[PDB]
Amino acid sequence: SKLGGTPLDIDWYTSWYGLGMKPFEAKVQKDLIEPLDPKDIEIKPDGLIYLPEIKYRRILNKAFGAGGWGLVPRSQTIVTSKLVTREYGLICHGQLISVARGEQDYFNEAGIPTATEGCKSNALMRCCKDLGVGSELWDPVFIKKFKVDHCTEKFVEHVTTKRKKKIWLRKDRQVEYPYK
Amino acid sequence: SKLGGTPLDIDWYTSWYGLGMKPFEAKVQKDLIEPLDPKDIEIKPDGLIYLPEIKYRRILNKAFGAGGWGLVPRSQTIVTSKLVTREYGLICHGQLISVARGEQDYFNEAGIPTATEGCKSNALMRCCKDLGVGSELWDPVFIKKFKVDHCTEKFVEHVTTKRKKKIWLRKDRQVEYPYK
Amino acid sequence: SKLGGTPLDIDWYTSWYGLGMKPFEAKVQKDLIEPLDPKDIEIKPDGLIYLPEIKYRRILNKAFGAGGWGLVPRSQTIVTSKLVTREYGLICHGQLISVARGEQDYFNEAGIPTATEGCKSNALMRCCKDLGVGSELWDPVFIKKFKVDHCTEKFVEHVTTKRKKKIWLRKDRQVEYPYK
Amino acid sequence: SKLGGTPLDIDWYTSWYGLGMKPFEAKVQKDLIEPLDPKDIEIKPDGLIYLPEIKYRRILNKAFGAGGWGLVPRSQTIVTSKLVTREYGLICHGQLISVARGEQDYFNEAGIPTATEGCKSNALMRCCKDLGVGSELWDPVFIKKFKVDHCTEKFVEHVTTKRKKKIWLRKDRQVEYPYK
Amino acid sequence: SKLGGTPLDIDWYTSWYGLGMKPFEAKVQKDLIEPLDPKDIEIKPDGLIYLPEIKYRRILNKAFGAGGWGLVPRSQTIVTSKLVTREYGLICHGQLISVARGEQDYFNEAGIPTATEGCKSNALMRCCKDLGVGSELWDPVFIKKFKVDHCTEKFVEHVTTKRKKKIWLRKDRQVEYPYK
Amino acid sequence: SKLGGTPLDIDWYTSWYGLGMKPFEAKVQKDLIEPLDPKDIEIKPDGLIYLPEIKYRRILNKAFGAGGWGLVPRSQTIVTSKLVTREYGLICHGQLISVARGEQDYFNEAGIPTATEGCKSNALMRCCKDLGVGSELWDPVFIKKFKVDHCTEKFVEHVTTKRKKKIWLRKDRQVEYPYK
Repeated sequence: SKLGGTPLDIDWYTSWYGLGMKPFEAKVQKDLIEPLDPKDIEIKPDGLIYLPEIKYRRILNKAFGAGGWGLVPRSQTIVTSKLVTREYGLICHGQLISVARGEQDYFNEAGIPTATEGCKSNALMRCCKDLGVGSELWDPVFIKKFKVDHCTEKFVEHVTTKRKKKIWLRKDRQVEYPYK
Repeated sequence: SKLGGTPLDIDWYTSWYGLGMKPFEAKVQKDLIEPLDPKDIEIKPDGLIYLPEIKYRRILNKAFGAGGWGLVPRSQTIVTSKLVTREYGLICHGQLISVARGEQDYFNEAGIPTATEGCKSNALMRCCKDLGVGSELWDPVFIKKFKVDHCTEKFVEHVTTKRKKKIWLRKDRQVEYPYK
Repeated sequence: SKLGGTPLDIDWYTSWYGLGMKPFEAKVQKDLIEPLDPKDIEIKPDGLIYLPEIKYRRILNKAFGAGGWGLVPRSQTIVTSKLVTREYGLICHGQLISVARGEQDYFNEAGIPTATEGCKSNALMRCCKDLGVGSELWDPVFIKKFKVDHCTEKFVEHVTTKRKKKIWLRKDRQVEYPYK
Repeated sequence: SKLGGTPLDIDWYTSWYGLGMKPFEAKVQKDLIEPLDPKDIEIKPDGLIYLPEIKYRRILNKAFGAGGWGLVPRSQTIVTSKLVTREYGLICHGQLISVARGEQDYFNEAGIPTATEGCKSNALMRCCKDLGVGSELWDPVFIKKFKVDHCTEKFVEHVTTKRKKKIWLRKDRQVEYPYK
Repeated sequence: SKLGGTPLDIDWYTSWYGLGMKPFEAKVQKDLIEPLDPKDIEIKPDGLIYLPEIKYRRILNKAFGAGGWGLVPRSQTIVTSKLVTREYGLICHGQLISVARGEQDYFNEAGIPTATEGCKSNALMRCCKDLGVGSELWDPVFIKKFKVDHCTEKFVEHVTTKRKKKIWLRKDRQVEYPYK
Repeated sequence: SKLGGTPLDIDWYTSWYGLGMKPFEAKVQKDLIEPLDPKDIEIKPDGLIYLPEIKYRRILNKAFGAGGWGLVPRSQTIVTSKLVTREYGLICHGQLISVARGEQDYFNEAGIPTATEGCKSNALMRCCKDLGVGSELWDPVFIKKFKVDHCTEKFVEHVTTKRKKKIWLRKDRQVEYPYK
């Protein structure tokens, strides 16, 4: 309520069926913890590394198969004055695993329809933490090593205010526009 | 009520099924008490050692398997003026184990959506105390020995107020920014 | 009501099932009364010896196994102006044993979320009295002997008021900060 | 009501099941009346001998086994302006034996949470009278003989008022602080 | 109502089951009427002989066994301005025998919690009259003979008013304090 | 109502089951009419002979056995300004026999709790009249003969008013205090 925002077989909207009920079979366990490739790990200019969410979708499709998993809304979409959030639960093999809250930033009104799906992706990115997918992105050892061998730190001219900000970028990518 | 905050098969939201019902089988007991490696134990600058929560998730996945455990909300998310908390219960093998209260600190409004998941991690970190995972982090002998052989104590320039604060840091990591 | 505070299969919240129903099997009786090691018994600076609660959790895990026991809330969390308390019951092998009241001290508002779990630990520490775990900590003979052979009494400079207070400390530990 | 205080399978809170129903088997009768050792009987400075309640718990665990007995609340906790009391019933082998009223003294508000468990111990100490445990503590012959051969009577400087009070103490223990 | 006081399987609180239903077996009859030893019969300074209630508990445990008997409340505890009383019924072998009213004297408010159990003992002392336990204490022949061969009559200095009162005391005990 | 007082399987409080239903077996008839010994018959100073009620309890225990009989309340305890009375029924072998009204004299308020049991004894003394126990105490021939051969008549100094009253006393007992 304190948030400055307003709402916009198995009843998966409210059911808790299968939560931590039985583990999955072997090869699902093997390919859910497959080590992440270094080349497809990106990083914000502010210095935070991440993995594209399409790669999470690809990993989930490889582990469970198409149609073997899905995302279900768990609460009404709450739109704050500067961001949009929603609760999403991850279902795999007819079995609930986790529920997370996804967020997305919008800067104009015409942008809420586009943003309200991005937060969904965010929620999935969060729910996969339960599955162990992309664990190395949250390991400080991996973050430090990756930032010291596969990323560089360069000044850039932030175009909106004509400032010089020291940003992080991969050694093969180029600068993109919130900056230069 | 005194807190300066406001709310934001088996009905796991309120059910107490399986609480302390039967113990788990042998190898779960063995790998739940696997001694923690010294290199992946971090420490605040204020002098409190801890383990990253992703390592708790990894240990839980190794012991129970993916999909064999989960976290369930137990109460409405109570957001105080300077922090966000929520009650979370840990379910493993279709059997409730413990319920804890997780907390997270936020400094801006746009930060409640991000913080409300961090406290979840905190809750898991707390619930694992029942399983015996990471017991050595709460043993004063281990804390003292680890701080005297695998951590050093150095002055740092706290950038916000240009002060010199004596902080704790590991012997291989570098200083990160709430400070220098 | 006189307390200056406000509230914040088997329904274990109110059920009394199994209370003193049948005793446990032999090796549980043997390892529940295993003599406590002298080296891991700590003591306040004020002169009261105790055992870390993580060691109680370890003993309970050794006796009953992971998932074989748990703590259940028994009443609403009552937060007094300077402390937080709650009633907790101990369940082992699907059988209630005892219910105790745990307390914890907090000095700031942001500290109630952290304190409300500590009291839980306290409650467990109390409930284990029924199991006979850590009996020697309440034996005056053991207290006196331990304080005369494994603890020393030294002046310390209490930093807040620059006073000299005679405090108790183990013969190998060092002084920690509420004092020097 | 005249007390200057305020409230703070089988429904054991109100049930009377098993009260005086059948006696226990032989070795329970033997070890419930095991003569108490003289060395572990303490005495107040005012001249009243007693046994530590942890020894009552140890005797109950030896006679019935861990989990074979318990204490159940029988009434709401009534807190008087200078003390806290509650009714507690003792259950052994799924069979009610007795109900007593336990009391505890508190001198500050922050002390009710700590005191409300001590009275519980008191209640147990009282309920064991039905089992015959510690009968010699209520035998005037035993009290007189123990006070004339295993206790001495010495002046002590009561620190609060700098008075000299003649107190009772065992021949091997030392003076503790409500006094010197 | 005229009393200057206020209230503070089988429903034994109100049931009359087994009252005078069948007699007990032989050895119970033998050991319930076992002649009382002369040495453990005490006497008030005012000249009234009695037996300690712990000896009644011991006799009941010897006759019926631990857990074979109990005391049940029969009415609300009525506290008069200078005393506390309550009705208690004695149950043995799942069979009600008698109900009596026990009384206890208190001189301060903090003393009602302690006194409300003493009256219970009194009630038991009274109920045993039905069983024939301690009959000789109510035989004027036994009282007279015991007072003329095993008790003496001596002046004592009653300390509160510095008076000389002629009191009764056993030939081996010493004077206790309501007096000297 | 005219009395200047106020109230203070088989529902034996109101049931009339077994009243005069079948007689008892032979040896009960023999030992219920066993002639009373002359030495244990006492007498008031006013000239009325009686038998101690403990002897009635002993006779009832000898005839029916412990647990084979009991006393049940039949009405609320009516306390008059100078005495206390209550109705009591006698049950033997699960069979009601008679209901009588017992009385007791009290001289102070603190004495109602003690007196309210004495009247019970009185009631039993009365109910035994139905069984024929102590018939000779109500035979004028026995009273006259006993008073002329086993009792004497002597002046005594009644201490309260320093009067000389001619009282009855046995030939071996001594004077007791309502008098000298």
